[PDB]
Amino acid sequence: MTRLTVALSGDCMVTRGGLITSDPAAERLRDLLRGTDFAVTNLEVVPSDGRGHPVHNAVGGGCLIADSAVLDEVTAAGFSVLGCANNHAMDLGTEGVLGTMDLLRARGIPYAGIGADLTGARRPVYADRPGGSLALLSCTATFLPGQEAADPSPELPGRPGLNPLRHTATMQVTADQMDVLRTIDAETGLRARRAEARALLGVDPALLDRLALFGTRFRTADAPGFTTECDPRDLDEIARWVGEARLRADLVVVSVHSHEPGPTPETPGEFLRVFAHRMIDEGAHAVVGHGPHFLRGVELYRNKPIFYSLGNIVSQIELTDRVSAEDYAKVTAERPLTPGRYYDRLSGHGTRLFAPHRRYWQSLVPVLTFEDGTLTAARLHPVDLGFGRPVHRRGRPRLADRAEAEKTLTDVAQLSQPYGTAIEVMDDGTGELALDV
Amino acid sequence: MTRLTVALSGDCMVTRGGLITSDPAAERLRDLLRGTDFAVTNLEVVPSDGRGHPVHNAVGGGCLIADSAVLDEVTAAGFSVLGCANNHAMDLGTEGVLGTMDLLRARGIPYAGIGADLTGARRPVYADRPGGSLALLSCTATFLPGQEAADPSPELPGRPGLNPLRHTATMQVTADQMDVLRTIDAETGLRARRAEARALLGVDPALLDRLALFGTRFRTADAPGFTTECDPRDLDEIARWVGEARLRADLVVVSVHSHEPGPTPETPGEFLRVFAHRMIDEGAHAVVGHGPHFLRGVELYRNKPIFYSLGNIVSQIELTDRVSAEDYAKVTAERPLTPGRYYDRLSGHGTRLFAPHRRYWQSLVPVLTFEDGTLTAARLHPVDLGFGRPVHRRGRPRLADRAEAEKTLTDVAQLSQPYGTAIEVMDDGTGELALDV
Amino acid sequence: MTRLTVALSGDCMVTRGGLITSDPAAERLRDLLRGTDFAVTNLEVVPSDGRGHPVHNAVGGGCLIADSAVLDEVTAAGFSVLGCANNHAMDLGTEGVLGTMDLLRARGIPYAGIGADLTGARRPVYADRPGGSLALLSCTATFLPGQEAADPSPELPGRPGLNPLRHTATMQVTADQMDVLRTIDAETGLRARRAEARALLGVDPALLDRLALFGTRFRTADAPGFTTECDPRDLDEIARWVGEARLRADLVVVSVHSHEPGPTPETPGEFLRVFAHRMIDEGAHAVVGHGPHFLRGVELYRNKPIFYSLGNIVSQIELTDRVSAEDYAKVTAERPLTPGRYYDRLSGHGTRLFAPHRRYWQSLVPVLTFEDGTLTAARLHPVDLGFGRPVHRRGRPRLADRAEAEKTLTDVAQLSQPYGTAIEVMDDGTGELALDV
Ligand SMILES: [Ca+2]
Ligand SMILES: [Ca+2]
Ligand SMILES: [Ca+2]
Repeated sequence: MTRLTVALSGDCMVTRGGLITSDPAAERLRDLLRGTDFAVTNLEVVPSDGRGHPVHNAVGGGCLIADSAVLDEVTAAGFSVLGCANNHAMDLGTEGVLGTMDLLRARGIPYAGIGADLTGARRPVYADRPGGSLALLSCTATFLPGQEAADPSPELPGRPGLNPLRHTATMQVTADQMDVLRTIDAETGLRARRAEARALLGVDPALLDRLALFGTRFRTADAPGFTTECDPRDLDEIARWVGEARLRADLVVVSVHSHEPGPTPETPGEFLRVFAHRMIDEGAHAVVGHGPHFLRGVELYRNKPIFYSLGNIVSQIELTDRVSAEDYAKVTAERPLTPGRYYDRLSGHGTRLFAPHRRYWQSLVPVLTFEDGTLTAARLHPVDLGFGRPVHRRGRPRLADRAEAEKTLTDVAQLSQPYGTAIEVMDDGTGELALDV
Repeated sequence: MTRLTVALSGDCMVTRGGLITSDPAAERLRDLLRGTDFAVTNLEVVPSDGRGHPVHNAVGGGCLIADSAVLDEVTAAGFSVLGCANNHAMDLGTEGVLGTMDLLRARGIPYAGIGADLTGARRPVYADRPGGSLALLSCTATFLPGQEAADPSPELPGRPGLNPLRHTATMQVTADQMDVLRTIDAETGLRARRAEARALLGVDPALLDRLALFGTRFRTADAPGFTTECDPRDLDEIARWVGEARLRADLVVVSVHSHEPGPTPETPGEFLRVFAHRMIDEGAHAVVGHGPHFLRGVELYRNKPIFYSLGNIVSQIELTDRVSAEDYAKVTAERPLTPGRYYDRLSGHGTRLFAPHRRYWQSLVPVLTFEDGTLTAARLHPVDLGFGRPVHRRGRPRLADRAEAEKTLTDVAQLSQPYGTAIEVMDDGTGELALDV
Repeated sequence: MTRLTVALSGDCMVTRGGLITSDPAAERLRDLLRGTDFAVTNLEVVPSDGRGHPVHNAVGGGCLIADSAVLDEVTAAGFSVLGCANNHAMDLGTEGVLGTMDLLRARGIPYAGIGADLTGARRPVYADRPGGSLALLSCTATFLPGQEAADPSPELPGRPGLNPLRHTATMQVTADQMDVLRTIDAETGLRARRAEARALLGVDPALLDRLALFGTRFRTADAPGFTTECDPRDLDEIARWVGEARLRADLVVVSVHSHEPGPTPETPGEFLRVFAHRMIDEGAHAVVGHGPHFLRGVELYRNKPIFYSLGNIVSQIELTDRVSAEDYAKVTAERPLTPGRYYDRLSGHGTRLFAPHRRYWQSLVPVLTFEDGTLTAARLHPVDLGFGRPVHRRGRPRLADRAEAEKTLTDVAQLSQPYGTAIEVMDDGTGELALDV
């Protein structure tokens, strides 16, 4: 029997050194990560190779660029396989993502989710260890249009970028609501501005009894509703690569970045659940989600775990030394601002954004044990990111103390209850999933 | 008195050599262009410096990339000042636009509308001749988000790109229609998916009695309607650069690319009219529009001409040798396709798109005469692009014959009548604007 | 509680290897430096990246250029954060300072005080350690005009250089002395040579009842005097960066290079005292001065220490292997000179300059202990640089023996008495400041 352990974690938004402090609880986290066969995280920052140019990314909270020396903080902490597909990997454009891959390869760090072309971004990376091998696939459902990689044609090269999981939303409305929408379209003169497109394309492209108005899809249904669905091409392409990786490694882990919420902020979008189920149907041993910056529930599906969101494992956005002009413009200034003052005014001196809420400063590191591909243990290690501490101290991870760990483990159990997930709890505040195996 | 002549033209979508054929009407066009002090066109193609990667641009009709030798076709034909801000300048990304500027500078071709940063894209270019100087400013209202250039910050460099003229549209709806829109928002569960944004930002960002639903702005009014307005920052920045250029050149020409229609396809958007009036208020001597691929009206405002659209002066999209994989994917294929077959199937063997309509194959070259900044003549030269000819022959310009020129001059007069523009007509089918000077 | 130790030191003018000798007192110094969380020094030499060209710097004692391998001597000795703003950082011009930053970054050495532009030179550097973080800011009040860095404009790049603290001197003279100065100006014909400047600028620029003659500022006062004041822009910009750094690190240290004397050589200029007080008012935890090559007093201000001058920690000017032609020209030669003979004749075989005076060969290394930003200890370690030894042996640091340390500690106490500073003295000749905490 082959026995392999895998640590999982969420967003690694690292911008400073000294990631692991002298706190014994922080050193114990590093010992935990180093003790596993593979430790996975999501690199939610662009290590600067000097190459590239800042992109306009206000919806993502601004640019997230750091000195490349943060990569040594990541590996020294114990992380050894990096997922890179997310809404910040392209913060320095195509040249930036080329520089990131150069930096990662020169340091010997296995990574997936970005590439010089679409195939390269979709490929798994194979991390080989003496005890066995892990294949990591990384994709993101949250990114700016055009940032996805592209494969070459016979005449033109590809385009560097990220591995995409696109998705569409459809608004279910009643026939009465539907008629008003088409009435607004005609009476406002909006339909009159598509008159040329009717001659060009042959018919009004707004008639799909489906309907495209305002860039949104409307569908007549009995009761109002809201549905989301994966892009069939991305879903079937990513699923195909999972089947490929299953033949070439002991363990297949799919990492998926997704900000989009379900009916509630605690809930993943329905398309993300269909995606996660598809990955395990294709042979993946675990699905690790991230994006929201807080924890979501844990689902066991066909005896494999789905972590819909592990939050942040490092959170140092407000310590960024590199703020672009477009980010500075989101804040009205009388005189030029410095990065720290810009982030302090962006939040209203910490009264808004993520600072005042505890859910944004708790994290979780699951440690999974597999024996011949069968999950035999899933230990849960709550992580404290320092809620309420000064801005320069919070965001660095440590194993939470007993009292904080119990509160976090309670939250995870409550978030996981709709999936039927049960948890055993240890005296130290750690826990593990009840497995049907 | 200083006397200066300026030829204007629309989109130059050149992908092949032999731009000026041996046809005497084509050679006469080159003689006309060469005979002026300045000849302006809009470079609607990316000259390939080998650098860059194709971007996803399906809304613009695909990528538009050509051998850099087409630049010698452009200058040999008589064009001497290039506007470069449009929806295709970024078809090879930021590296492509850096390569384009390298190619243009190495050939000594003055250009505006793109730059290594936003200031560089906004700057006028000064074309100095023995008789005097012309300042060209170039901006585009049609481009993919993020393609605009960016200026540096203290910490981060800028971003190469185009000079933008952004604009917003607002839907005027009745209070009854407004209430249904907010009812759809709440009943579909759409408002429930913004619950986290209410805690983060402080309030529902959909409440501006203005309203943002579906990514569109809705405003309660007495009668349904549709309005557009320039981005105040772009308008005031571009206007500022026009005032700067007026102090440094005899003539200031503003070239603006705009696909967006008004109430009718023949009509420019209201924001474009406000922009054009603003440019002349600031000191511009002419405003030349392009984008739609057909002609629009001509307006005289404060004794200066506004050409809302001069159509295409060269139209060789279907002869492109460089089709990207994402463009190929817009066409369903059984076996791999070649560019010519791809463009033939993209249009349904020429039954759709621009091929079957005459308005897409007529053009116009105005020749303006200024004396000490006063417009003293505005001659109109209709151009034939070869409607109905084989795909490899159509798209090259020549002075239209008498019968075709008269039809085109009639169209221009009809399109210009709502502005009060009158035209004198010559025996050869050319004409000129009736000037109040 | 976070507990952090910081070693401070003065000018590091290192040009040779073997910085730490086999002497046990030298090895004990390295053990002391290595034992702290952060050890700061001022790099008073240009590590040669092969780039640059020697500048004319006779006022600073000539060029100070060394093999880049001296950087390994600096870090192996225990120094871990480098201040680089001083009157020698630009000895190889802008290319030299670019090469220095390349050399420092490739070796992983944190540094501040120089940059590719003014912002980069003003920024703090953040040194992160397991126990906490230190922010270092570095500026110089002594440099050749034009050597300060410059920030970019929209049209032009910045200029690499140093972080400046400019300052002006004003001569207070009586009205009788004032009238003679204006009489000399008119009667010598000096005022007649500004006749064109009166037409150009509008008025005589020598009339500010202030007065600018001979490039000096004169002001009428009741009694003759002499005052100095910081450049308000540099003071307010540096103060702003201190407030920024206070939000992002546990400790903020400001290092300021200043040759200028006060009323006495032992005294700092009044502008330097105002600067140091301003830094602590803004949140700095320590101010470390250097420049004079001898010790100055120590001030406690708002329970934070100000070391107006720690002298030299390494002094190997006369061992430089790289003497420029302009430096050689300061010495009259019959035949070409070698560096050692040039430095021996520059001093008159050691009868002039710094060789014969003991104050130039004593140094001091304070070791500060902070607990949550509160200074809880400030130990003083006298350093011996080998006064009276051969030129090739003197300049390397070691902990002074008991007798020499007591003499140095006495000097420091006497220099610090005007500030109210008291010292406790240990049996070994070390000491510490009496803290009001
Ligand atoms: Ca994210
Ligand atoms: Ca276009
Ligand atoms: Ca000095």
